Amino acid sequence: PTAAHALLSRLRDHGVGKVFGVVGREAASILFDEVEGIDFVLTRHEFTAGVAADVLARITGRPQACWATLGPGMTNLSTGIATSVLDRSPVIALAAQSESHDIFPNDTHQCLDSVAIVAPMSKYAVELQRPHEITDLVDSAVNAAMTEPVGPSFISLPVDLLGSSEGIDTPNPPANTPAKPVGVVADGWQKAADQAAALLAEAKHPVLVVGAAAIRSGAVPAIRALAERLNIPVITTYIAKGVLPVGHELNYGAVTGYMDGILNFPALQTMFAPVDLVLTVGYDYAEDLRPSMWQKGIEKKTVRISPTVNPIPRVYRPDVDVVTDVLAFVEHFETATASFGAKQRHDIEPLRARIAEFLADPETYEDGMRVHQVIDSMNTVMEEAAEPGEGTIVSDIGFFRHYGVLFARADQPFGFLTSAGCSSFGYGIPAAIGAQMARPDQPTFLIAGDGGFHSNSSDLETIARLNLPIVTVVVNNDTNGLIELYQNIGHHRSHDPAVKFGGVDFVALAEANGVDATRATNREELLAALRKGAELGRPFLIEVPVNYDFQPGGFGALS
Amino acid sequence: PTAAHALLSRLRDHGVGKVFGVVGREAASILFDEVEGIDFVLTRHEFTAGVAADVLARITGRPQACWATLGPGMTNLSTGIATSVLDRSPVIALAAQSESHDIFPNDTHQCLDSVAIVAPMSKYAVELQRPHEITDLVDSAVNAAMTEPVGPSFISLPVDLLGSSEGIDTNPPANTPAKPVGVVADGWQKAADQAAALLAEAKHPVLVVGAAAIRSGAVPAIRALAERLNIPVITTYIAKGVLPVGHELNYGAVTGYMDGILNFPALQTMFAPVDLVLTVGYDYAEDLRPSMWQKGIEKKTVRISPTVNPIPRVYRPDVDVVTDVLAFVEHFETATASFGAKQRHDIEPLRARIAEFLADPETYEDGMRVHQVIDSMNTVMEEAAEPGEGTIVSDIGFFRHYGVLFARADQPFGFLTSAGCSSFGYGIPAAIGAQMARPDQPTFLIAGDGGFHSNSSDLETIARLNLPIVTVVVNNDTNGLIELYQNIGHHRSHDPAVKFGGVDFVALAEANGVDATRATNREELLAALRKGAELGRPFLIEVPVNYDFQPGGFGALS
Amino acid sequence: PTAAHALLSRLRDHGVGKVFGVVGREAASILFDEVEGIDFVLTRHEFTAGVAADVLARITGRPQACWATLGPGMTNLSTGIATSVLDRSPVIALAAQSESHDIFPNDTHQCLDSVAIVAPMSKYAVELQRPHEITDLVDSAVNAAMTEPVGPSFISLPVDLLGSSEGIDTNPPANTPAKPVGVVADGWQKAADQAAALLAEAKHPVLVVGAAAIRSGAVPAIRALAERLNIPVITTYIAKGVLPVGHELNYGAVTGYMDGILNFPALQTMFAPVDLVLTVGYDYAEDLRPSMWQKGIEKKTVRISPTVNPIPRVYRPDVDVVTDVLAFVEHFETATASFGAKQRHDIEPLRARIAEFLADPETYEDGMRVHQVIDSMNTVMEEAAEPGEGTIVSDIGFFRHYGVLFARADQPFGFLTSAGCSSFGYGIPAAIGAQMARPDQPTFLIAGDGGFHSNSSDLETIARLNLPIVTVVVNNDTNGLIELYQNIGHHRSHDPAVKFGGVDFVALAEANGVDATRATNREELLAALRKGAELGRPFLIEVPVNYDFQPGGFGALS
Ligand SMILES: Cc1ncc(C[n+]2csc(CCOP(=O)(O)OP(=O)(O)O)c2C)c(N)n1
Ligand SMILES: Cc1ncc(C[n+]2csc(CCOP(=O)(O)OP(=O)(O)O)c2C)c(N)n1
Ligand SMILES: Cc1ncc(C[n+]2csc(CCOP(=O)(O)OP(=O)(O)O)c2C)c(N)n1
Ligand SMILES: [Mg+2]
Ligand SMILES: [Mg+2]
Ligand SMILES: [Mg+2]
Repeated sequence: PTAAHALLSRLRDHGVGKVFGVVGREAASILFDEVEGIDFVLTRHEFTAGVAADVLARITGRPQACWATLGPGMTNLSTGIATSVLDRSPVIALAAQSESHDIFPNDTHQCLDSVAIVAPMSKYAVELQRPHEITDLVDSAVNAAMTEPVGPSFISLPVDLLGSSEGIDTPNPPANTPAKPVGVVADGWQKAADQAAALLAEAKHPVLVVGAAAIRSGAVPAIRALAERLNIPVITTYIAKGVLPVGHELNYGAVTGYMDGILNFPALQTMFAPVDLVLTVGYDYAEDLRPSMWQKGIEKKTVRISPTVNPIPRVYRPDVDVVTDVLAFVEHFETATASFGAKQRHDIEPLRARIAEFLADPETYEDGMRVHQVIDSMNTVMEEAAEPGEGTIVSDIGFFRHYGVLFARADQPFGFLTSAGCSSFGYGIPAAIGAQMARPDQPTFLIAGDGGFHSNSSDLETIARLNLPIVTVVVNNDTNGLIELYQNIGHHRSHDPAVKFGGVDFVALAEANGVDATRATNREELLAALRKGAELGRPFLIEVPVNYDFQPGGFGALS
Repeated sequence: PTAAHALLSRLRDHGVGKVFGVVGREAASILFDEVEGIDFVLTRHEFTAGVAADVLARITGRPQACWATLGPGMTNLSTGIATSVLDRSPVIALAAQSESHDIFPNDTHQCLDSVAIVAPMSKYAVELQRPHEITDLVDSAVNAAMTEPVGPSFISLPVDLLGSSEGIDTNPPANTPAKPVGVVADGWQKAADQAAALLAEAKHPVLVVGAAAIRSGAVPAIRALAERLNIPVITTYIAKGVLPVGHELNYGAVTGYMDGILNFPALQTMFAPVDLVLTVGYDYAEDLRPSMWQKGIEKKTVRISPTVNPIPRVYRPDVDVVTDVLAFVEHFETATASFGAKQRHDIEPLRARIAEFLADPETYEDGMRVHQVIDSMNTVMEEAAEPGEGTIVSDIGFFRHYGVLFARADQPFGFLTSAGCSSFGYGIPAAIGAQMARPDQPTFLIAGDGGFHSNSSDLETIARLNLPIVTVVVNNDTNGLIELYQNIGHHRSHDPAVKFGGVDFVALAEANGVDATRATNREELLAALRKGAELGRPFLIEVPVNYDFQPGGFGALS
Repeated sequence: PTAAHALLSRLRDHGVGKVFGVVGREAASILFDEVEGIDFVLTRHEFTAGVAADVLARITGRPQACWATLGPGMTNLSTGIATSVLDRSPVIALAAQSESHDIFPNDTHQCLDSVAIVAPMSKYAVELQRPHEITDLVDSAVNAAMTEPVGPSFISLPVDLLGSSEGIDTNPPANTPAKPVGVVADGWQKAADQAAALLAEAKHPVLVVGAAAIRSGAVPAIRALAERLNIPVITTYIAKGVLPVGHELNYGAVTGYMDGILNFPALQTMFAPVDLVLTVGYDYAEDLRPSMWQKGIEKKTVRISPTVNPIPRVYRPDVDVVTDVLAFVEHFETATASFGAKQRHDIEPLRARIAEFLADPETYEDGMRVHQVIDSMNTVMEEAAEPGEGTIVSDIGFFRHYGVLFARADQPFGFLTSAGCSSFGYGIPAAIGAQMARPDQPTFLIAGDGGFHSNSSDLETIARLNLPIVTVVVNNDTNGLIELYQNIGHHRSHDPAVKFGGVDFVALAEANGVDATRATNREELLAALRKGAELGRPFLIEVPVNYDFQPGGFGALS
């Protein structure tokens, strides 16, 4: 009865029922059957394990766990750890290490200084030294992971100590996992909130810019009630899409710095130009809705609300800074503004018309489909297949992703899932895995570009093996298209050796992995393939040839 | 004319003609056409780029370069960096970073503290701060990389500084070291003479040769020493081929798994009567450990390395000679010029056991056995290669230790695998690097289903570059090595940690534009190997295998 | 108009009027007259600068600043930074660095990797890279220093950039937090309520109060709670004085040395019948550890802190309230509003014992006893000081623990010592900081010969600033605490590790321009103290002492 047992048992005390990973030779010390109610989920690559855990933690709000072996195991996991640190999710990352008496980093076979490597990108990082302490290390790891900004905690596990029963006896203390993320709270935040209320009092066209920390705080219903009473528009970051329902009159959409260039439309100006008060509710610069994006048209005042002290005063100096829990802010604000009447909201119908026009695009293109037509087809079938307020569209990283941000349906919080802070290509499959496990009876669609999908396509076999009924659409232009865009922005020409691929047949790729698939080259074929996939009761992949036709000169907002 | 040009131009001065990588949004600052003579090689994942650079550097003995974007780019590359630090290769690893005025690690979009992450696994790690200094940073990175123990140097490149011409005026000589700079102790000559005196007294000495001897350029000299004094040469995994196949002093490679695989007292046969072990170019990371040769009688040891001993807790040689390996061997030649040849000890029972595995004529109900697969590969490699040429590459897994024991190596680095880092997925990138380094030689890759599929997407890269690599994927629907360890530790398995469903590697290969076939016995496999070797295009062969391992024979692993 | 001006002007925006330090060659880039309202305070050693800033910050509750040159300036300062990080104090530590283009750690003259060295002992550590950004770096430094656990932030300043005006134009509000930003867990009110229920069922609860309680502004509220429900108050070292001297609920301070010093079961008396320990503002660094209150019957514990518990291996409170201390007390007042007062437990045998030490009328054959020294200081402090005023500061050593038990404190931080870091030499800088923070109050310092002499040169600083600190040096020609530990460990002494020759601290003080005198008994000490306190100038009193300690009485020190 060993530290491996005490580890798994403590994870389970904190609510963990899955460990995602790839096990190495430390399997001599840990089987993963030692504790009832916690199971191992084997992936093809450690990145997939880390991202699956991150996303399951995002949707559940609870700590999750991933696992890798020593040396290159841990480095592979680290892109998953980086996802969690920048996207903000409470993940406990565990990795084996050389036997304790034999830890000579860069000299012992497969021995790296794991704590030193991972500490700069984590909330907490430690190496196990005395077997019975694994219980308290897991606790301190959860404590740090569950403190805003939420993130991963790392424990390195020498194989000998993992397999040792020394000092381990037969009654664990309470787990005490925080109910929601712990935050910081400034003395005088109430006064700061009252000052925000006095700015709202004077403002003609205020907006709420809502980030993910608002969702983690459990402040979505309260934010919606505030917005509906006062008629304040809600604009979101990528992953706060769906904090209001599709079709809500105050759902002004998500912002991406790519939107003007993709739409050939003055979208940032339409969204922000007449606004005089910006309330960034749960603001986090990592989500990449930056101040320069809303600094359009008239002079604005700003209110920051966050459970963290402002880490970027060089970039964002709010007029009023409210450092407190988002939900506590909103409840205090409701009281302070109870007597206020509703604003006249500003008009963004021209932007909505442009977006709708992209989605309805009936044209046939000689090349492949256009990504907006692809997403419109996914929206239609997602709306049919999901219960109201259910379903998840997942997006990998690429140019197409920002079409996702503009165009994808999101009918609940995290109804559109992508990596905002880290943005590693290959995110899509592990995120779909985590989303489908978190929402076992909801339809899960994934969209991925060819570049990023193939960076991590081997975990198609994991999808087959777990029998997760994800429907994947691969938009293929034999290019790292986003990168060709940047080549042209910077130098007004391409260089193919740095962005171009040959042909991959993703349909046949999927089927090699035991996932049924098909090709679709227009709206009719794509709708039929999506409807088949959604009813299949099994995973399904759809390859769609696309092209972009981008305007390099239209992307000045990215600077 | 920017820091992007000055960077590429400086890599070029140091002999670099290729940069492997995946380019991100730093493409706005660097195109990779700025300098004639340097081409970008685009991979599917940054790990492949790092490993291909590592292997190219190992075979050429010259610094090579790899490239990633900021954030997750850099962390993906880091497994490649880890490969180069533990396997010892001079790689210049480069990665973009957020704009300089906007570097707030873990707060800015995609922004990680790259230097802090990479420093503990590199020789040198720095962030560019003033554009014109990129030239001297590349020089300092080459310097630290080409100092033993050789390894990767890292430079982080803010996108704005990378695309800037501030302070760049329109170059000093490069002075690239021809071989790695080494550590030399005062009095190493005296230590070398004490080593000669132990050799005089010893009846059955052995030379245990590591890759550092190859880097030093000491292969012919070691061979002439060994031949004159009749001293057996035993190698690490990648020092296989320092003697030709069939040379009588070629006593084979060592691996900790050899007794369990052979079901034979192989370490005791190799080492029991030996009274003096000379570890020439010793490196613990290669995983030929002291406990493996400490069989039978007590032995004296001589360590020879261009580094100070980092592991006195594990290895305390009787004589420690800290110097360049070639310098040691030339001094030792003089000190031993008058010695009589030794009576070398007998390992024929081990040789017969290995030969018997290679000639195994049984048909199993399962699939093939891995020793039969490699026998077939050795046969075809000998047909297709000129003498002293050809590379067999191995990915990581249980099958890899069969490669150590059984795979043909007819030159230095004729059998390539990752000994220090041993990341699964190594195979494809290592075969790419190997084939580019030896453009007219046959390159065969053996990989397991577990590791192969961890990095199988760069099959497309092989098709795109049209490198005629022949890959054999030995598939048991399992992380086999790991099931073995489950059984060593607990005398049973647990499938959810090691078992996969079916992957059709034949169809996977063809999805990527690589012709492929399935082979289930020797006849089919020999034909597929011969078709692939003469194809003039990449080819893949999936072979079903099983291991049927005996957990109790693997005590040397602890 | 330069980054030096911008740095000082921004410190001034955050309320800073003094910068303590030693200036090196960066004086070519900063004079310290660029901004009216900020004066430089030159010390003899950088440790003194850091501690003075630390103590000024503790008493004022506002961020303070210290300064050192590159290289050894910065390493000398770092013991001050460590003081601030372990004692919890908001200090902005500033150190110069080599010119930016010439930063090569361990190669350039006086060039150390300052940020890497200080980062592990600070809230925030950064190197200036673009002159105009010094404004936002100061803000980020203040932000991180004024977040619990409060501590120091470090900015390294390359001398070229410090002296550059590039990008500085001729200003946003500073927004300095009035009290520390704290961590608050969702549900803390439910945990508070669960603590109220424990209080209801408890017969003998106690409040154990640490310094975080004082930073929160929670002293009046804690006093009102304790008096209404008749709950005794026990303190850490620097939380002495949260109740006036004489108050019936003032159960004194705890030190792990108290049993050995008093030769009495003091911890047993304090805690044996207690059934509920509320550690209000708990911080393990202060060194009141759970093993100290774990005496007699089983106890339940409530932790209240504006931090998540960093030490669950050592302390697992039955109820953990993570919130601001004042907020806790105010919610706790409400939940317990209708509760009946408790019967407080009896510790008169401990009070009687402490009072016995203070009144000890014997004149000993060798030196005075430290309890007699402190009794004398207490008597004169009470005469010299207005009610609720005065500070006694203690350096580190065996005598310091007599300070903890015996020294009078009639206000919060009326007894100051370093509880977290406990560097010897602390006394002088702490008294400088204390006297400057309380310019019209008497400030007495007690230090031992070992610690005092470790930092005695800053006597010149006290003379130069004309701060009327009265210092008492208790001299036994020994690092006495350490001789204690030699005996605890091995039951004997080893003099080469602990014994000094004679130092005439009277003559040493007068060499620095500070009047002084020797006192060897109560009469002489009282006369010297009363003179010192009315002198209007610094004064130093040397007292010979001895301990005659009993090694077996100190088992609580585990
Ligand atoms: C690990 C990693 N390396 C590099 C990048 C830069 N990058 C972002 S997305 C992407 C893929 C873009 O190609 P694709 O998925 O096909 O989408 P497309 O732009 O063609 O629409 C790349 C290379 C990245 N995001 N992550
Ligand atoms: C990055 C990384 N993660 C985990 C491991 C542990 N490990 C080593 S080899 C290997 C693959 C073993 O399976 P396979 O390639 O099929 O070879 P087999 O043992 O079945 O012959 C694994 C998972 C590893 N080497 N590298
Ligand atoms: C910087 C530092 N080094 C060493 C110590 C260990 N130590 C603590 S106090 C102290 C001084 C003890 O001597 P003294 O000041 O004369 O007081 P005494 O114990 O004699 O009463 C020493 C050496 C320390 N506290 N700080
Ligand atoms: Mg693409
Ligand atoms: Mg296998
Ligand atoms: Mg003393």
